Amino acid sequence: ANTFLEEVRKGNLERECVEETCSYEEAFEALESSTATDVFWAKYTACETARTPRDKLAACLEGNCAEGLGTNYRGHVNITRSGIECQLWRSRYPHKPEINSTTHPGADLQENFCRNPDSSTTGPWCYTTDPTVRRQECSIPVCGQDQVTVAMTPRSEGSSVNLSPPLEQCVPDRGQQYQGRLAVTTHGLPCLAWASAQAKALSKHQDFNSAVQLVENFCRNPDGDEEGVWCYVAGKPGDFGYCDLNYCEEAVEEETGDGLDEDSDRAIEGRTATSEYQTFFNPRTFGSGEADCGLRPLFEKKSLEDKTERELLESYIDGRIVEGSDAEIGMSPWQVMLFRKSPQELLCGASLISDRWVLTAAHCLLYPPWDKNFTENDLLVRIGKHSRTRYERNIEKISMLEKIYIHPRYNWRENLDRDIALMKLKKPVAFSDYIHPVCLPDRETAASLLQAGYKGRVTGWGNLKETWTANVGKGQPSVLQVVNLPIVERPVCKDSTRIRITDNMFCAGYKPDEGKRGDACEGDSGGPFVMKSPFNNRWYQMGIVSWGEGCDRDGKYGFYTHVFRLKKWIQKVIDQFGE
Ligand SMILES: [Ca+2]
Ligand SMILES: [Ca+2]
Ligand SMILES: [Ca+2]
Ligand SMILES: [Ca+2]
Ligand SMILES: [Ca+2]
Ligand SMILES: [Ca+2]
Repeated sequence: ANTFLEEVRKGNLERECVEETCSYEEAFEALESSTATDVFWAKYTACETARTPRDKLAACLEGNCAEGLGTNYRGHVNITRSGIECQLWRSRYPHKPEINSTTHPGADLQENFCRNPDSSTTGPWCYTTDPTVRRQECSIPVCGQDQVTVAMTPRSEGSSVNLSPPLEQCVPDRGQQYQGRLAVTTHGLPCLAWASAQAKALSKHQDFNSAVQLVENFCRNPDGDEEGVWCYVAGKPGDFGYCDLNYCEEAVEEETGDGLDEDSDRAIEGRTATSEYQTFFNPRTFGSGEADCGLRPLFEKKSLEDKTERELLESYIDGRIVEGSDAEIGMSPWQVMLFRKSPQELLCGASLISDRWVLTAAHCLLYPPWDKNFTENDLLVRIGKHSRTRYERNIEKISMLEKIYIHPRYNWRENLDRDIALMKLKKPVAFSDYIHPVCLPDRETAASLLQAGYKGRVTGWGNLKETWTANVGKGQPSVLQVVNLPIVERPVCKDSTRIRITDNMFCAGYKPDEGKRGDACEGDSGGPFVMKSPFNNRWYQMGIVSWGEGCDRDGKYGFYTHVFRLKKWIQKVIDQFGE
């Protein structure tokens, strides 16, 4: 920066910049690259506190340690003060970082490592993967000293030495014959006695099993609910509440049929046996569309076989991966795009499972980290869509709703299991050949299909990836996505990620390859996992799209919430409107 004979000498970084005090033009010859000078000035903005010695400045530039407030950090440390795993700053889950290159580009926010662009006083910090914890300072070693920013106190798992373990075996029959003194709901609200007026009135009018033990006030399961035991409470009529227990991790897989012998070879097509749909709900209370659910009028009723229907056969050579293409119009009559009231913003997806009931993920209504809190007049639904940019009045309908029921056991803290939410249509949609509810299978039907070798059909518009993650380069495609996802068995599913595979979830997706990231993070928030049944000639919904692990880290599968256990729960809502 002086000694004009040194102006005959082209400036260097390590020379004029660190040790001397290089100008921006000196720094410029001293780095050439524009991004190099960008990072250079970001550091020097954060590294005036470490200008000298050269070790201080170099350690502040590199960022593999903590200097000053540590916003210059660029190391590998992905562990907070309390030890909660760091959230990737590209993934908006759990806590959506509005802080990126748009707000404070200098901090140069990395893949998963801690970052302090918004100048938190706690030192370098990272969004905690825990939804109950937004940020947290990390154990970032101080530049020039054997000191980390925070003493390492990881969140150790619960100690089993201080907890009294229950030695009761996990209750079968879904708590039908439970005898314990638990007379309060899952979260502690006490259940009324069955001798009370409302509980007795509900037992008299309902088809509650007599063999199921009807105790004074304890929550029971006389209707054969698969979600667990339950009870009614006083207040608004029809209120239902579970009473959580030591329920086993139960899946439809572990039941051995008494009619399907050991002859599993050469899958046999149904011999002129069209299944009579034994209706499970009453048409007066559940509404229309029950009997003829899940049939495309222009495809199955018109005898038109779609291109990718034959691709559901697992007998394909190695089951070659199917890429979702420009779908035919109206192949998904029950999918609904849930937009925000104003402005028109594609927020979530939902399933029109009946003529007056809509199933959507509870995440579409409440998630504390993203600050979403919805009322009745804050959302609109659009049913029968093919392209979002056009309102094709020729097919779709624009609707509002009138009531929404939140699943009581919605626990967003740990794993978003039981991601359940029901909605009632304010304006019933006139029947059409392009709109049709999808059937909800029973346990036996789902078990048969999983044992029938039919691959599922996953529908989505690609909003899942952009909602969960913020990668740039692949905007929203202009056509609907429909893919044939084979069912993944439980072992590879559990081994794929550290998130517990809860009792209400199963697997789906392709098997990933080395270097070739699959399409497991395609779809919409709150979407259904649809499958085809050659045994019933109809389509079924089995899973709800939950938070996918394929969006955060490479090579992950799809994990989705069980829905075939909802039937006994479903009645619990419709009697709230059938009284
Ligand atoms: Ca110089
Ligand atoms: Ca000089
Ligand atoms: Ca000069
Ligand atoms: Ca120079
Ligand atoms: Ca020099
Ligand atoms: Ca030197």
